[PDB]
Amino acid sequence: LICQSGDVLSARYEIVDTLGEGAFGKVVECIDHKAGGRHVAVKIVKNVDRYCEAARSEIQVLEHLNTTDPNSTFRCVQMLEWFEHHGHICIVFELLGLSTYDFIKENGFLPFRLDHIRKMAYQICKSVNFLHSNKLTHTDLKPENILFVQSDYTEAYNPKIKRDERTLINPDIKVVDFGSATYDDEHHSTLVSTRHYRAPEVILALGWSQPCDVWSIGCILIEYYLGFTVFPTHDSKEHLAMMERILGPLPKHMIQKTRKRKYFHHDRLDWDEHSSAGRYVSRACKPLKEFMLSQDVEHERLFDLIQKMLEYDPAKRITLREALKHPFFDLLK
Ligand SMILES: CN1CCCN(C)C(=O)COc2cc(ccc2OC2CCOCC2)Nc2ncnc3[nH]cc(c23)C1
Ligand code: NA
Repeated sequence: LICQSGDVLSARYEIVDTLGEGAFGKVVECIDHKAGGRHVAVKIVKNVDRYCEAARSEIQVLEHLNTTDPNSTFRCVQMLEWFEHHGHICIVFELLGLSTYDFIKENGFLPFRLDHIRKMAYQICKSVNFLHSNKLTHTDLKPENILFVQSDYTEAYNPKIKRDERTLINPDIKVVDFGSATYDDEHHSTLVSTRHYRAPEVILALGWSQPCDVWSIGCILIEYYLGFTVFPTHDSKEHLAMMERILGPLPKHMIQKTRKRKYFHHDRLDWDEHSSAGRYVSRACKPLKEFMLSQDVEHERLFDLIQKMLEYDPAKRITLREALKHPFFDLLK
């Protein structure tokens, strides 16, 4: 399929733009003429072994969540319809704006303002708690999978970076991409999450469930506050070293129980802090509170919540039901 602007799918959907393209296929914006001209997003997924399972799985999850919550009141993306189409699976969603990643990137990796982080954090927690209440774990939370509802924006010239800068009119979000979401009673893949957002119990192959999402959210929130990913590595041992730099030592029981022995020596990470890699980690990462940009109470409150989300032991990690009551959110209520 070429999906030029102007092409039509299933009579009702007129393509107006391609929003993005990947190896899986593409995401297009369409006018849905059947529904009165509403614009929608259509994920057009190649119906081949490499991509089909995630498409079919997302469709099942979202059909369930749509039955449970037909008006989409918990900040989860609303799938409107799905269909078979000439060797592709097309999944039609409400149209959303750019991802939170996209926004930060287009703004030169400047971080979000704390007031917007508070609102976005609450909405992410509310959405994922809804999944947790329904025996689901998302497993792939990251900024790319949190989309702004609207991209409309105001623009001031910012003299400190010597250019115009956009501020969103509305920081409301939806959580997207339910292709990895897993029910409690379903097969759990050994490896889940995008590497930078992956919980320690996943890395150590200790078993995972809902708490691994809370770890990912902690990772997201600190990235919103700083503008950069806090664990920038593809190496598991280095990732654990970065964790230890930011958060202190791993709990001994987790190190003792893991079968991933290659990471450890005498039940400590097998890591030379003064090697070239160790020197890099020491400069790339710092103890969590040193990342704070202010000592204002509200910054302290955010960092308290982040620390609770980045608890190593998933049995001790804050739940999203508890997170929604955290004092950081008082200013919203
Ligand atoms: C269907 N959609 C989740 C699909 C899976 N997923 C997370 C991606 O494919 C990520 O990449 C894009 C998502 C996207 C639009 C464009 C994307 O392409 C990027 C753009 C930035 O430059 C890199 C390539 N989604 C959406 N946009 C607008 N409205 C939407 N409604 C629902 C979705 C969506 C979710
Ligand atoms: Na508050």
